[PDB]
Amino acid sequence: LPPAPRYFQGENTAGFMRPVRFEGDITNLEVVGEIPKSIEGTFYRVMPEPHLPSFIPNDPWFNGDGNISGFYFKDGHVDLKQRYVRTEKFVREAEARRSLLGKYRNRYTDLVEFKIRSTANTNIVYWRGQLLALKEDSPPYAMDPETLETFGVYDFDGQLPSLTFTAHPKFDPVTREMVCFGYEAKGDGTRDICYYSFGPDGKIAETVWLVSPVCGMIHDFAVTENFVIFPIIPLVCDVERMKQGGDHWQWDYSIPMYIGVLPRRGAQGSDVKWFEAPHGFAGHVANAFEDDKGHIQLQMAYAKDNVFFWWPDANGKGPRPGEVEAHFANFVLDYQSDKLPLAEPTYLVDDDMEFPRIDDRVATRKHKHTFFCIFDRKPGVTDFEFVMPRAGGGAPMSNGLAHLNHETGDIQRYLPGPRKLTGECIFIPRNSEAAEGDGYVMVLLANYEDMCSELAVLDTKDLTNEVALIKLPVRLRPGLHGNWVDKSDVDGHPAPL
Amino acid sequence: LPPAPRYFQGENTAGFMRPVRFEGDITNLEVVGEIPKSIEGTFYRVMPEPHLPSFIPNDPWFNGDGNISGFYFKDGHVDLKQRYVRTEKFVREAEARRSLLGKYRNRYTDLVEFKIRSTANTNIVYWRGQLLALKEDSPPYAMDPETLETFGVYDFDGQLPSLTFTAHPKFDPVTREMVCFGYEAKGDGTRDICYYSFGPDGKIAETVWLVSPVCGMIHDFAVTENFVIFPIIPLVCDVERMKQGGDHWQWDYSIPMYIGVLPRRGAQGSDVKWFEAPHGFAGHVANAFEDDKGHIQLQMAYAKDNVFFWWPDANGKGPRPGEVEAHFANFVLDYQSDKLPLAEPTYLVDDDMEFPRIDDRVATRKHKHTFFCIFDRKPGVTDFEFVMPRAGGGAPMSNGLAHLNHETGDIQRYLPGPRKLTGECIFIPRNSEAAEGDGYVMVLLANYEDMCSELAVLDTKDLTNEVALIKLPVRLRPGLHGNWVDKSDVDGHPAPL
Ligand SMILES: [Co+2]
Ligand SMILES: [Co+2]
Repeated sequence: LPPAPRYFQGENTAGFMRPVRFEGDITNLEVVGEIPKSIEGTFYRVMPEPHLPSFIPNDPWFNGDGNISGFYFKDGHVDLKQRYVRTEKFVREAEARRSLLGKYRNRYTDLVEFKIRSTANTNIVYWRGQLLALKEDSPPYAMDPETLETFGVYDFDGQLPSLTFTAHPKFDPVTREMVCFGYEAKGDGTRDICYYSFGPDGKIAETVWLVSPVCGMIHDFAVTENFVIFPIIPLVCDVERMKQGGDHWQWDYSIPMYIGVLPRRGAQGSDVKWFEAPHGFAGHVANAFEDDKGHIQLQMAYAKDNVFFWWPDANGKGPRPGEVEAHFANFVLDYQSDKLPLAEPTYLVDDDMEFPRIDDRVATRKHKHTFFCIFDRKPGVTDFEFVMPRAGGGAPMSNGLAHLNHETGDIQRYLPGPRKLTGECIFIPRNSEAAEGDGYVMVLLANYEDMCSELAVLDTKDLTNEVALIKLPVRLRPGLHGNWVDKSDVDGHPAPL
Repeated sequence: LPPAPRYFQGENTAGFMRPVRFEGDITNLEVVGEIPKSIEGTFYRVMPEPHLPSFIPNDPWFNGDGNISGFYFKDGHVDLKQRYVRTEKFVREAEARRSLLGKYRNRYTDLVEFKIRSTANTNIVYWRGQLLALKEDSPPYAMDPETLETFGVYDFDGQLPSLTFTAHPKFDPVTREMVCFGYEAKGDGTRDICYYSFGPDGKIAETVWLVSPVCGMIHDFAVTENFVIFPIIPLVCDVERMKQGGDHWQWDYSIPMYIGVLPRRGAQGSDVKWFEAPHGFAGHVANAFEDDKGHIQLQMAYAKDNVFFWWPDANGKGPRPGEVEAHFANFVLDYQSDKLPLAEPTYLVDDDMEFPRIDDRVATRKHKHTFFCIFDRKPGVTDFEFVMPRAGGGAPMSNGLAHLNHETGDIQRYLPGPRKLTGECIFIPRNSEAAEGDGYVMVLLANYEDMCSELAVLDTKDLTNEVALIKLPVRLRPGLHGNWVDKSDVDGHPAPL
């Protein structure tokens, strides 16, 4: 077999990216400042963190085993609990004490036959008393919110229609439905997309099969009152390339950024309309809604070239690290229209941004606050000379958060400091009476001076100021998505505004 | 109540001394080099690590909650398991989410009445399928070797005669007895010493009550074939000073270093002889044995002033940090002699040393190999300009290990590097056929460059060279004592030579 290294080597696991791989508890975390005593609930986040050194050299950050952090808040005290998801991958490699799963999304490179290849490392959501650890090539893994015990692969009482479950389901605050989909829904390289929803009782509601114009990556999607919307990233999969040891994904300069629109309820596959936005990279959806005229306003990060530069086009053509910027775009769509091409989008701010969050109490409805990560190249904001040699590679950099008010147009910027970077933020309603976007924001910080992580707490009244700074004595390697589960919310999700 | 800080402040918890306070697992530790595949067993060590910030400012290092590390070795793989001892202190302070126990060994400063004040932080030994977490003001706490679960305060099936159990019991390799004692055996300020042993069946054998000339600290002791020996450190306890908020311990320049000698079997209290060594500090016992003439050779670290400088004499007279050196002393005693004063000891090497270990297969018998920590002030060995501002205070420094052959007089010295310091080493017999002192040595390293810990593995054939270097991604705060439990030894202790 390919030799399994006994320590981590490569830029993707160097410095702050070096895996720690701890599981357990750190209770009563050190706090500078004061955590508001009214805050009660848990911040769950997930990071890729390889448990064993890969036999693939420069294994991308996206292929690391999912490790779940939970920050449990009550009366101004906070405890950390940390535990790996017991994926099939994790368990079999642990038993073997060596890596066995090979390249990202390529089963033909695995050293043993896997039934489920999930690393469960992309998102961690709350649904009906369980956490669901998500990875878009697989079903979810279900976990205990309190202990982080892994229950196992989850199929919604045998109702799951698809081989795949998106990392970005949406939670309707009014209907209490979880709105889902999966792409490559019938296996590697398939153009099948399964759109499906579950009601708050756990029963499957919608199930609609449709066909993608290309086998392209659909990472995120958007839900409005009457429509679901699928933006396709121009990364394309050829199974025959994979069979020869090639990458699952490869960029295609020849195609638009397709944006499918399906009616949300009672449709068939042939009701989908594949609109054609100008070529570019579909980033994360902040939110979408229908305006007064019945048109879809889709707000999302959007870039003009391949953000995932490590999977270039057929001739190796693509951008370099740090070259591509994504911007906060509004796209307008009309399901009625028969004009397939779409106009260039209007942009809401000029910042290089990603990881947008809203107040999820207005998800699927008109929103007017958005919180997002920014990467500000303005001199001095990040001390690159100090940070870069300690940072390693593979992971996106964000050196502040921004709060946009869409009514006023005001932006507030939180800048943790010249030697700190941020992950994705969460928003927490102040209480169940609070106005849209009024509450607290938390965000995990990489502190390159200490080589430690910190959890910052911010009041939306003044995002520039840390109300508290929770000081972890270990590193939490840069991660992907996270969510707040408030104690006062019985189903884990906030009440509609 | 005194306010409980919400983060750690002070030299005693700064830099590398900052508590981490994690519990759990890191499996499959990164290894540079190669761990010998024949090594099978567990290295258990204990560190003081305050779980909550004290309300006492500059609480000494000795008053931190005991956290047990276990390094589990098999076929060249190693896993870390880490867990706090569930002392009464730990549990009640966890329940309260604030510190409640006050000053070192002073119940009059506690905010609540404790039954047991143990931090269980000094040593961790194996006895009859349990670990015993030791602290000399208390009985042991018993723990599971495999899971590190705390069973609770342990009293040897209700046979424990003493309120106190030494942190330095001795394990007779021939009789398989655990030889024990406790000082302050009837409570704070008592001059009662209980000497007691247990046979390998768990039944109590010896129990002898004797009287100390002063209420002085007896940290370590020594056991030979026919005698037990109690060196008394000139730190003295006055309960009335304690009732006023004062220190449990205070140095006394007016008294000798008493060395009691009792016959090991069948004695009464009045059989003890209190010999009077020249005034000085009784450090750790390497080992003691009876020679050809029936005389006791007691080999121990010995200093000429108060090593514990933070508890000075009644007028605050005492040394400064880094001033006092301890040296490897041989003392000769004769139980027959009626001459109480003893000669100045002969010294075995020149080095400033502490933490001596032998091959425990010859404990109580003549030994000819000793392994010990050294602190070499010679310029270059330690890059103090770099280390000191990152180190914090409270804990002893050691910048190498030494191996002395007592027959040949040869010394080998392991120097981890200019920016690394060491804890106490363990010795591991190569196999059950191995000669005295032939095997492997492990030692935990503080790496001030990475701010990480590392576990070094050395072959006694060449102590200057690391056979393997196990790289932890977290800090293990400097600790106290540790032990090896070999898999091939059914009762946890090696077979007599
Ligand atoms: Co995502
Ligand atoms: Co000791």
